[PDB]
Amino acid sequence: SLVMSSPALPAFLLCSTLLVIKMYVVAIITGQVRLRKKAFANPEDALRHGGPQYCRSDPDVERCLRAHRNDMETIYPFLFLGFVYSFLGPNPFVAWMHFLVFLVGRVAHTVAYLGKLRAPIRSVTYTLAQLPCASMALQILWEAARHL
Amino acid sequence: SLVMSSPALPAFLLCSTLLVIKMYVVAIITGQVRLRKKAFANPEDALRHGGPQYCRSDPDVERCLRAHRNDMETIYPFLFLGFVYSFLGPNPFVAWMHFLVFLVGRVAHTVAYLGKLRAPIRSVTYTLAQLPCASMALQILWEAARHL
Amino acid sequence: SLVMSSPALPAFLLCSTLLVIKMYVVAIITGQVRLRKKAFANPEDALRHGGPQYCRSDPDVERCLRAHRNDMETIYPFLFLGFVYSFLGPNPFVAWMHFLVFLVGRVAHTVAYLGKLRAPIRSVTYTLAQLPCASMALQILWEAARHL
Ligand SMILES: CC(C)C(=O)NCc1ccc(C(F)F)c(C(=O)Nc2nc(-c3ccc(Cl)cc3)c[nH]2)c1
Ligand SMILES: CC(C)C(=O)NCc1ccc(C(F)F)c(C(=O)Nc2nc(-c3ccc(Cl)cc3)c[nH]2)c1
Ligand SMILES: CC(C)C(=O)NCc1ccc(C(F)F)c(C(=O)Nc2nc(-c3ccc(Cl)cc3)c[nH]2)c1
Ligand SMILES: CCCCCCCCO[C@@H]1O[C@H](CO)[C@@H](O)[C@H](O)[C@H]1O
Ligand SMILES: CCCCCCCCO[C@@H]1O[C@H](CO)[C@@H](O)[C@H](O)[C@H]1O
Ligand SMILES: CCCCCCCCO[C@@H]1O[C@H](CO)[C@@H](O)[C@H](O)[C@H]1O
Ligand SMILES: CCCCCCCCO[C@@H]1O[C@H](CO)[C@@H](O)[C@H](O)[C@H]1O
Ligand SMILES: CCCCCCCCO[C@@H]1O[C@H](CO)[C@@H](O)[C@H](O)[C@H]1O
Ligand SMILES: CCCCCCCCO[C@@H]1O[C@H](CO)[C@@H](O)[C@H](O)[C@H]1O
Ligand SMILES: N[C@@H](CCC(=O)N[C@@H](CS)C(=O)NCC(=O)O)C(=O)O
Ligand SMILES: N[C@@H](CCC(=O)N[C@@H](CS)C(=O)NCC(=O)O)C(=O)O
Ligand SMILES: N[C@@H](CCC(=O)N[C@@H](CS)C(=O)NCC(=O)O)C(=O)O
Repeated sequence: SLVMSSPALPAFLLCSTLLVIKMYVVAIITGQVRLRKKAFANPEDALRHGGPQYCRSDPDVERCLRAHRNDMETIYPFLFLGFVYSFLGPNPFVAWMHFLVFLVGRVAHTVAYLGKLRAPIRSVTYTLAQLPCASMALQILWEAARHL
Repeated sequence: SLVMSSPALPAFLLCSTLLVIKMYVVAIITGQVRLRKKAFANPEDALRHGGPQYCRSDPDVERCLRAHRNDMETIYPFLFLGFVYSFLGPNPFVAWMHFLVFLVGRVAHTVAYLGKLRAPIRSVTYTLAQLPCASMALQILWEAARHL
Repeated sequence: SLVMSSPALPAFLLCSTLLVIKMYVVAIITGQVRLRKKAFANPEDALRHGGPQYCRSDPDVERCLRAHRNDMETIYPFLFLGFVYSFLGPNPFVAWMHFLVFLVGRVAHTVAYLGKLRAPIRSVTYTLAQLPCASMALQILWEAARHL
């Protein structure tokens, strides 16, 4: 199997795929909030589900959208950085720690966001998860630059 | 050519690249709607195109932005999942069906969204396209986990 | 090192990683604008930083969010397209020019957006950066199609 291409790759693929699934969960939650609170973004949706007055914004829907957007701002770069980083021959344990800190930090971020936890819990989880990303980005820069 | 690395890869690259181009088309449409309806997001844009009153929201522009955002929420994960999945030695026909269902579902989604088709047509296309993504995600999880 | 897999790859990884870092910079700027202008998206954030009246929108924050969103609409597809393109054996110089035009165009875009430069400077930088992306997308299409 081509998952064996590098020692850190299986760990990366596990964490990344779990995070993609976590984003899918956020999308499902968003839909449920829209349906249960009757807050739709489109008139065609609202008309099917009770009338035009239900094409409206809702604070909980907006919160779900913010969590999903923050995921797109952070998890998508990780998908790129972590994949490339897996092929740079990092220490296996060190690589696992990068991926695990990101995974735990991002899951905690979504819990803090959707659960409306007190500040600065969410902000802290964002920063903690960004640390391994910054680390990987720098390592990739050095490897790329030295092969120019 | 390195497109021959795995039997499913060419099909994946065809569908993915078509979907990226489809997102570029949505961006172009959005710009055209802004210009034709004179609804700009920035005062500097509005001042060049008729005056400050044209820095304003428009329902059609907002709809275009929602379609593009939904694309980012779904197509970007597919770019990751489908690429990895291509290297897990899936049955070629089964892989093609995953990619084709996603491609058709997503093109239909954009048509349903921008064309303002009645509910739940758009919602159905979203769910149909998510099915192969969920399938690939699970398969990657198993492959990654078993190589830990 | 696996950065040597193709002659264009190191250049791609350098430009892509710089652009990811540039997006991280936009996120940091956004946070600074929120804190300094006291414009938070969440009541929990506002309550920690002065009171509920600071859960409010701000034009500079919204501008930062637009720049970041435009980055997600353009840089993320480049991460995919440029990676695949690196493995299609393009002329090394031609590949470098694709990556450099994208890098310069996107950095200029962020400067034009956040710096509130007169129209159509930002629009021009967007279009200039999209050119190499369109070029790579077409080249990938041909390579993928011919291997079907
Ligand atoms: C995460 C998504 C799925 C979500 O929750 N979104 C909330 C939402 C918003 C608006 C609408 C409606 F206005 F269009 C609907 C709706 O009525 N959807 C709907 N889908 C089916 C469906 C899908 C697949 C299949 Cl095989 C069969 C039936 C029926 N109804 C749902
Ligand atoms: C998908 C994009 C392209 C789109 O439609 N956006 C709508 C839009 C919004 C705001 C503005 C304006 F306010 F800044 C403009 C505008 O006047 N753009 C503009 N670009 C050129 C251009 C570009 C490349 C080249 Cl080589 C030559 C000339 C001229 N004008 C356009
Ligand atoms: C780009 C990000 C970082 C940014 O600027 N966002 C603006 C912002 C918005 C809201 C809040 C607050 F309401 F939650 C805060 C805030 O007080 N954050 C905060 N982080 C720490 C922190 C982080 C890591 C560590 Cl190891 C230690 C302490 C403290 N305070 C910041
Ligand atoms: C991967 C998806 C994680 C979902 C985390 C959702 C956490 C929900 O947490 C809930 O939040 C509510 C406020 O929103 C509170 O009223 C509840 O006390 C709390 O249980
Ligand atoms: C608040 C400041 C944040 C700093 C970001 C932490 C990133 C550290 O990243 C580290 O950088 C070193 C030098 O490039 C590398 O040698 C290490 O491999 C890398 O882990
Ligand atoms: C990849 C991009 C696909 C573009 C699909 C746009 C479909 C446009 O479809 C149009 O929508 C209008 C409402 O918006 C209707 O008034 C028109 O009858 C319909 O033709
Ligand atoms: C409404 C419920 C949605 C279920 C998502 C469909 C995903 C099915 O995906 C399937 O999962 C199996 C078990 O992991 C795998 O063996 C198959 O290879 C895979 O195609
Ligand atoms: C990668 C991040 C690039 C940051 C570019 C920010 C450019 C800031 O530029 C500033 O913009 C202000 C208006 O916003 C003007 O008042 C100032 O004259 C100008 O210096
Ligand atoms: C305004 C029109 C924009 C056109 C997009 C420019 C993309 C050009 O891209 C070019 O396309 C050729 C034909 O497919 C290829 O042979 C070249 O390798 C490629 O660089
Ligand atoms: N787009 C972000 C940029 C900065 C950021 O990512 N901040 C973190 C830590 S405070 C966050 O959780 N932001 C909330 C959000 O993006 O909605 C924002 O507007 O806040
Ligand atoms: N961000 C989405 C999450 C759920 C989702 O993706 N729903 C599908 C099917 S109803 C959709 O097309 N959403 C419309 C949109 O994202 O604007 C939303 O707000 O609706
Ligand atoms: N989502 C974009 C689609 C078109 C686009 O990307 N336009 C470029 C050139 S005018 C841009 O810089 N848009 C500003 C933005 O996305 O906020 C929009 O609403 O404008």
